[PDB]
Amino acid sequence: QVLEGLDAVRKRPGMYIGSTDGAGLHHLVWEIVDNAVDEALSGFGDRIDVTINKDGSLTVQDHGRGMPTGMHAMGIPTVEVIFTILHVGSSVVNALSSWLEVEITRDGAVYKQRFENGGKPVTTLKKIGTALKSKTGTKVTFMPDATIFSTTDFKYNTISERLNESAFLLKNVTLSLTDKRTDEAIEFHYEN
Ligand SMILES: Cc1cc(-c2cc(NC(=O)c3ccc(C(=O)O)cc3C)[nH]n2)cc(C(F)(F)F)c1
Repeated sequence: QVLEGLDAVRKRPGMYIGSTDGAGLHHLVWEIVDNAVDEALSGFGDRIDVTINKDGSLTVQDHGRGMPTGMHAMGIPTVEVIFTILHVGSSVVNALSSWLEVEITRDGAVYKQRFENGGKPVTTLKKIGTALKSKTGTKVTFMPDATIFSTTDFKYNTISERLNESAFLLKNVTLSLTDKRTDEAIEFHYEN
């Protein structure tokens, strides 16, 4: 199992997301969302909010345990290792983004790390605020790299159908989609 840097993704994006068109662009969304969905499936968090921001970036927020805020080796945060070393989905999104921010809430603290220009960290994982102890979760916002994708326009209907399906499969978890470009919004939630 050979590890690689993010440059490897940027030179062969098709090998990781299939293509650099609309399909590839939306694969980025699926990778980020599936991380939140996997957490909910494990029983952590009961809503997942997706937002297409007006500047074209996309946000996904869950309310699960929150990614580990501890240190890996050499003072490098565990979360930074996940976002910068290719083994998988998260580092691929980071590599193919002109910028990305991850915000973790847990243990009464809020932490943030920002990456730019293909996943280069411009900050470390720093505490930016506090919260109630009961508050937990992970939020990731990324801007897809326009120098790589032939289109960086997220399609509301495409994402809506995917989130609907993920909601039907998950059960008892609310998934929302909000389009700040057009004010459109919808929510999905299935019982059992
Ligand atoms: C939207 C989003 C959510 C998440 C994420 C990850 C978590 N949780 C874990 O990574 C997790 C939490 C706790 C424990 C533990 O053993 O206590 C383990 C893991 C893997 N929740 N949400 C991760 C990402 C990711 F992968 F960074 F892109 C994106």
